[PDB]
Amino acid sequence: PVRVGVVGAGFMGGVHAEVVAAHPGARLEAVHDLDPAAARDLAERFRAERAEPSWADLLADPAIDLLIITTPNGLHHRQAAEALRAGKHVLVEKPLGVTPEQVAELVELAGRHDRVLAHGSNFVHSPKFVRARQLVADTEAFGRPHLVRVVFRNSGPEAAWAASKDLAGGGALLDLGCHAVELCRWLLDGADVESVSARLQRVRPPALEDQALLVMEFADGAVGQCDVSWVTQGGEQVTAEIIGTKGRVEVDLWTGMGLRAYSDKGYQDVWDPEQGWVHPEWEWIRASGYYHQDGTVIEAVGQGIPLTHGPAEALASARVLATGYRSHAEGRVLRLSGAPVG
Amino acid sequence: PVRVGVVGAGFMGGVHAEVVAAHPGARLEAVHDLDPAAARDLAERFRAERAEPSWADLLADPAIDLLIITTPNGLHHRQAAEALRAGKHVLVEKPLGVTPEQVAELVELAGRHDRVLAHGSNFVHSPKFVRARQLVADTEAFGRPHLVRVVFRNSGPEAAWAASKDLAGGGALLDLGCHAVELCRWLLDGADVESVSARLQRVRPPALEDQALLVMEFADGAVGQCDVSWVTQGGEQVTAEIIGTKGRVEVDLWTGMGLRAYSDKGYQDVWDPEQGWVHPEWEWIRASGYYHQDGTVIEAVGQGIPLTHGPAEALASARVLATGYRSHAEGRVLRLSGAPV
Amino acid sequence: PVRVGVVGAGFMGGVHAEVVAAHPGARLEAVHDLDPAAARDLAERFRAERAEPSWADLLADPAIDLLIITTPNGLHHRQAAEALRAGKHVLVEKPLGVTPEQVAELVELAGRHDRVLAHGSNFVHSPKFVRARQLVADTEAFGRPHLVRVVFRNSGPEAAWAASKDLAGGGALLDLGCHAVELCRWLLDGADVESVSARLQRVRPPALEDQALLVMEFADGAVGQCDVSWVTQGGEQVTAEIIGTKGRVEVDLWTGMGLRAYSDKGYQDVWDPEQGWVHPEWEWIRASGYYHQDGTVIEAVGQGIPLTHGPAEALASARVLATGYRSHAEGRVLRLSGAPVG
Amino acid sequence: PVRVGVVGAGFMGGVHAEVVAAHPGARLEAVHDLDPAAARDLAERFRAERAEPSWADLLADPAIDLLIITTPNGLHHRQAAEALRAGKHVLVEKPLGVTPEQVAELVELAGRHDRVLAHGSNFVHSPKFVRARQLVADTEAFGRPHLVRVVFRNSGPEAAWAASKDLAGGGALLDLGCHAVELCRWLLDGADVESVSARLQRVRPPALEDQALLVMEFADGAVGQCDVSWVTQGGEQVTAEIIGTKGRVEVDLWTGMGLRAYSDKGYQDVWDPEQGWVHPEWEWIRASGYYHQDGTVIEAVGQGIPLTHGPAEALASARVLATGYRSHAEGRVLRLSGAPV
Ligand SMILES: NC(=O)C1=CN([C@@H]2O[C@H](COP(=O)(O)OP(=O)(O)OC[C@H]3O[C@@H](n4cnc5c(N)ncnc54)[C@H](O)[C@@H]3O)[C@@H](O)[C@H]2O)C=CC1
Ligand SMILES: NC(=O)C1=CN([C@@H]2O[C@H](COP(=O)(O)OP(=O)(O)OC[C@H]3O[C@@H](n4cnc5c(N)ncnc54)[C@H](O)[C@@H]3O)[C@@H](O)[C@H]2O)C=CC1
Ligand SMILES: NC(=O)C1=CN([C@@H]2O[C@H](COP(=O)(O)OP(=O)(O)OC[C@H]3O[C@@H](n4cnc5c(N)ncnc54)[C@H](O)[C@@H]3O)[C@@H](O)[C@H]2O)C=CC1
Ligand SMILES: NC(=O)C1=CN([C@@H]2O[C@H](COP(=O)(O)OP(=O)(O)OC[C@H]3O[C@@H](n4cnc5c(N)ncnc54)[C@H](O)[C@@H]3O)[C@@H](O)[C@H]2O)C=CC1
Ligand SMILES: NC[C@H]1O[C@H](O[C@H]2[C@H](O)[C@@H](O[C@H]3O[C@H](CO)[C@@H](O)[C@H](O)[C@H]3O)[C@H](N)C[C@@H]2N)[C@H](O)[C@@H](O)[C@@H]1O
Ligand SMILES: NC[C@H]1O[C@H](O[C@H]2[C@H](O)[C@@H](O[C@H]3O[C@H](CO)[C@@H](O)[C@H](O)[C@H]3O)[C@H](N)C[C@@H]2N)[C@H](O)[C@@H](O)[C@@H]1O
Repeated sequence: PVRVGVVGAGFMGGVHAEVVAAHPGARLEAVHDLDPAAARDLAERFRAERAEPSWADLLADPAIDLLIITTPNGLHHRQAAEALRAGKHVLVEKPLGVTPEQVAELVELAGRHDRVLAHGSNFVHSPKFVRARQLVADTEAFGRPHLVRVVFRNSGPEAAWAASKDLAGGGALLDLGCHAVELCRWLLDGADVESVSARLQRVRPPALEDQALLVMEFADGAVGQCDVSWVTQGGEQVTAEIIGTKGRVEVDLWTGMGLRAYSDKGYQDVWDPEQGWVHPEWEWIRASGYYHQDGTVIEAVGQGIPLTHGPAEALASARVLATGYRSHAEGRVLRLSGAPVG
Repeated sequence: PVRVGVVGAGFMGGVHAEVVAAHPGARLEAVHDLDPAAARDLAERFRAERAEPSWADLLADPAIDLLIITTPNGLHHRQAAEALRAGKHVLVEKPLGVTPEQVAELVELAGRHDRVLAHGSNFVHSPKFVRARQLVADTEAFGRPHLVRVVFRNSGPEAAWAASKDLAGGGALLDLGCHAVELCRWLLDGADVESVSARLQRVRPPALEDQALLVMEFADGAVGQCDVSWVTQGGEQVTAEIIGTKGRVEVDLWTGMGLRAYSDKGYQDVWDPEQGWVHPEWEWIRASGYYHQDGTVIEAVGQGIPLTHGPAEALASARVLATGYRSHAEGRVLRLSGAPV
Repeated sequence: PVRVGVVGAGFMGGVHAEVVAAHPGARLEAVHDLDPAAARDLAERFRAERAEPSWADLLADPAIDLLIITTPNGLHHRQAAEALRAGKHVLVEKPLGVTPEQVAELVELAGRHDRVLAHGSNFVHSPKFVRARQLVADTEAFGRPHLVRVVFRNSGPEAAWAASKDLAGGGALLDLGCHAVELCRWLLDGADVESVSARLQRVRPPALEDQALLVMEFADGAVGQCDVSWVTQGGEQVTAEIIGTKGRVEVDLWTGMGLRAYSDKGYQDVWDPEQGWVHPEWEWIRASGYYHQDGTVIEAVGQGIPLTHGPAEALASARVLATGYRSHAEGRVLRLSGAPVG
Repeated sequence: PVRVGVVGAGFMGGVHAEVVAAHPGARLEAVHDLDPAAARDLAERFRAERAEPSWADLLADPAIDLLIITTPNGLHHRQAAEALRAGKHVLVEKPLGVTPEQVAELVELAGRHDRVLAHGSNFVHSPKFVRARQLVADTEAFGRPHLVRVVFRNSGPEAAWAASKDLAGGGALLDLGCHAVELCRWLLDGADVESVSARLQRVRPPALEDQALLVMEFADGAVGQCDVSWVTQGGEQVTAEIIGTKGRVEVDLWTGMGLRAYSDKGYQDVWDPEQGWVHPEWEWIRASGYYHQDGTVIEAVGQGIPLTHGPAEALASARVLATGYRSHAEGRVLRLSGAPV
């Protein structure tokens, strides 16, 4: 029975605490936050064994097998390292690190300490994204993939820390692009990136990028687009399309739930937009891949089943983003090494 | 740990076998079919303790707690009765019985032997339908519901038994209408039916009805339509809509998965239509309510949690359909008692 | 050059005045209203030769060839009769009459006076509805039609006269059902109705019906549903579906324009709903059939081209509705004669 | 009454012949093709005064006011120049020329002979695109536009000339991108392009580009994407999206007609895909802007109303594409001048 600690009792600590509490092979043992009242509230809401106010004590406790780190991006590296050095398995929310060297250091650490290190690429475990991938891999029907495009857009993160470079490590390219890049590479069966090209925008007034376009060229000829935004009103969008020589596949997460509703006022449990025509969500957590993700991690820890989607995939995506940031700066298409293609 | 037997190893025996194998609080203990090879196929597919070729032996086995009956409609009554008499809890695929009196007999019989009896109204446990019901029940936004329409259409059941009245008990109204009626009533929080009106069609050549429209009037003023069909090409359709004084809600099961795909050939695990633009399914079983339904039944048996959706609801729907059949015959709007309005 | 008079300078007088002013084979000659200022305003907005304040003078004027009657339903019969007796051709907005006998009287009148009588069934001239009909008539692909359903729903007519039985002649079944019935019969190539069954509701508090369902059985075996409503919020809906032994055809007028837009505030030229996700309209008048309709009528008058969709179709639909009203009262399925089927 | 000659009696000569025949202020006077039988087919189809087998005779005929040029891209320049020199007004299908200098030469040449020169940017006259532009321009609701994306994809041009560089002048970027670029600029009210960046692909075997992505940066901060493809099965796609600080607008031409149909066979007048679920078209020609475009040109010629969308816009787009081609070669983001950013 895998004894789990949640580190950061905010929004994603809550999502993970829910899926942990529901999983028969695990126990929600502890919740820790710098804000001890936020840890207590979440420990209560999901019936955790306890609130643990001390990081040091949490790490020394031999009753904890796995920590889930849901703190602000810029803390991920230090927290995960300390955790792995203390002997704990770790699931870290994306971004696993804020630079490829941060990520590489964690992977090497996890290997040295013989620990499972997993990162929070949940969409890659979304049942509807899994399906879409089988369809593209059905060569008879789809043929050879030549385009993949993944779009993540919303009206921007609300938490104050996501506005500072030291706490967030980057703007929209890092926050949403990490996911878009992973989904492109993974929809094409782990395709190798040969070049990266990107351009960033600052749409909101005075500074982190709040919208970006990043494009990858892959070994086989295919081209991937990642189009991400913190400045799109009207409801979060997560879509993908893949186009091959013979077929097409389209995926829609938030307006492909098969529910529509209309009201003047606004429905009680309905997000944003509030009023008028909306697309209410059912089982958003599962549809988004969190149950399957966390389940994989609980199994990897509980019985050394290797992860299907490892942290090496986080290194590859970190390299892509870092190169995207450079491509924007230099206004050219770059190899992952940083060299210009020409 | 609830020990489960599946009776009828065809399409729905397969669906229930999968959800049973996946449920931690249960064990797929046996599979039985008149065709012992089909039972063995399925027992293997889902790692059942055994294939049980003998109905008698299956019923006497004190290791089974619950049977799930996925045989042709006309057998449901006898099989469920024998099962309850043998001390087993029972989940019966819809229709629970072929007439209200068959259903009432089983409920009473389950009472006598102190057994859980459940019926396979899966859509009422569909996470997306549960959500749609909360939105309708959100009075400030939805206002008062005044219309509900549920549409079930497909190109018709392929099995030969579903073409015979003796084995099927009825045509599309009984087959698909039972679901549509339960969803209308349940979307409106168990609304009381005041009248029923229906017309049936025979579209494909010489005979059971192929297509039907059934309309309920409810106590509060709302009207429910159930529009069902065995003669609709182009992919199964399961949709609902609810309209209130202030809102609307629309529910779409099979073309509201957020996946589209195109090919000339046809994709390996994609149903019907085969070719051209299709809407592939993800997690169809869960989306359709089977995991939550069976879960409820496993919990009712395992730890005496009462069912949220009991077999009395199958009685209410059976009465509705029976009155719909009579409405069609007499060409008039009837009370459940059978009297004309 | 067909010289046209518009009678009733309200909403539909405005729609018709627009299409008349645009048509090269016609001239918007006069506009008449009991409210002479409403006639003047419309005469100006569309450059009519004049505002004609006198009905009698309008009818005696030998310079007018065709009157378009866009007054309240309950005036249609008397106005159209007087017009035809005076020697004028007439297009009457639906409902052409409020009972089958009103309609029959007008048809007989039009024949006696050798005049074109047309009624305002515009959807039957909607280019997208025309297409849908060819697809159903493509027997190879569609097979034999066995179901047709037409849905008209909105939040109800705003004009005061539509709330009185004397001025409106009926509630939603008459107002919206007339159109739904015509589209069902016409989508199936003028199919003969054998039985009618209907039920009406009064949803709004205290009285005319504000929602209805009417079902027709046709000669060939097919069944038609007309589902109409004055109590559906969230935007007007006009849809149809047809299902055959081999095929299906679906038509959507107001959410099948291929435009979507989102705003918090509301866009300047956008209807209802105002805010949030909307489906703005482009060329709604043409998409709805009014240009083609009126064009047919202008040609029938201008050069005795017979109407493709005649007033006999209004008699057939009037009979259907009248029988629907009776079916509701008696709670049974009736033949057009009024007899019960049994 | 504007007397019109159509030059090139293939697919677009057919489209323009239909809108010309239907326009009251014009007459379809002649149709000319290298294939005199194709010219005659079309002259008959649309009741043209005559089939004119001779280019020279067509140009000398003082009865023609306007020629519409619907020949292969590489001929546009020579044909339009000869036509303007012969005193005729000219509407040239896109691309107006194959290089910015070809386009600039024609504009200047039209000026010299005091002639209307128009190019076939039809989507910019599409009633639905015109509407989408008003919504974006509605500042209180939309706020400031910061993204525009236009997508044009199909399974590729079938004619052999469109596979040759000499006859086509370029691959998918020139063919489909010209439209996508004009729509981005025009949706943002004639926005000034500050930079261009593009990458091209060759998807189908050995060669002109099959698929491309071109991205503009605009003066105000907004970014435009043009995503074009000859290698997309499953039906032509023409869509756009615009996103502002407060709103979004989405435009869909071919799957936003409000018609769906299913058959196994295929419906008589339905394009591609043939079978299964399709989106049949109604009034495609009007929806695509051809009636309004040609109307504008007929009015410009007939009664000296200036064009709303002039050939200078074809120069701006030609510069963009030429810089996109260079961007792809050099693998960097370029100013229109050709300089790197
Ligand atoms: N996969 C996905 O879809 C999503 C991932 N995320 C990621 O999840 C992570 C957390 O996101 P949320 O929206 O922020 O939560 P958040 O802002 O709601 O809360 C973070 C919590 O961490 C606590 N905290 C801050 N620093 C701490 C420290 N050094 N030690 C212990 N506790 C600390 C705060 O008091 C707060 O309770 C982020 O890294 C973000 O990238 C966020 C949303 C969705
Ligand atoms: N909830 C839902 O959505 C659906 C429910 N159903 C229902 O499920 C039930 C089974 O339908 P399907 O699985 O489609 O049928 P099926 O034809 O796929 O299989 C029925 C099986 O029962 C076997 N059988 C026949 N007589 C038997 C006997 N005396 N004892 C044991 N087995 C016998 C047959 O050999 C066959 O394998 C029906 O009552 C039907 O109404 C069917 C489809 C969908
Ligand atoms: N085909 C279609 O889609 C539609 C048809 N309609 C129909 O069009 C007709 C008119 O509808 P609108 O919404 O009402 O216009 P409305 O209410 O806006 O105006 C009617 C006009 O008639 C004038 N008027 C009333 N009685 C008159 C009389 N005896 N003589 C001269 N003028 C008179 C009024 O002052 C007013 O200006 C109705 O019959 C309705 O059924 C209405 C909307 C859409
Ligand atoms: N606006 C739009 O949406 C579209 C525009 N186009 C454009 O329209 C133009 C024509 O394309 P399509 O009609 O698809 O071509 P097509 O291949 O259908 O026909 C072109 C015709 O020109 C004829 N021709 C060849 N050389 C000639 C000459 N020297 N003199 C006279 N005629 C000659 C050919 O025989 C052929 O009939 C192209 O410039 C293309 O870029 C094409 C498709 C869509
Ligand atoms: N206004 C709608 C929602 O906006 C925030 O939450 C969304 C999350 O932000 C969203 O995640 C995306 O957005 C976050 C902010 O950009 C990213 O840090 C994250 O990587 C991405 O998947 C989840 N998949 C869906 C959540 N509902 C907000 O935190 C929620 O409380 C709220 O329900
Ligand atoms: N709130 C949206 C609209 O509601 C009314 O107008 C609609 C009209 O009412 C609508 O017609 C339907 O509704 C009318 C009212 O029920 C019926 O009398 C008519 O037979 C039917 O086609 C038109 N086809 C489309 C019009 N936009 C209203 O008159 C308009 O000014 C307004 O644009």
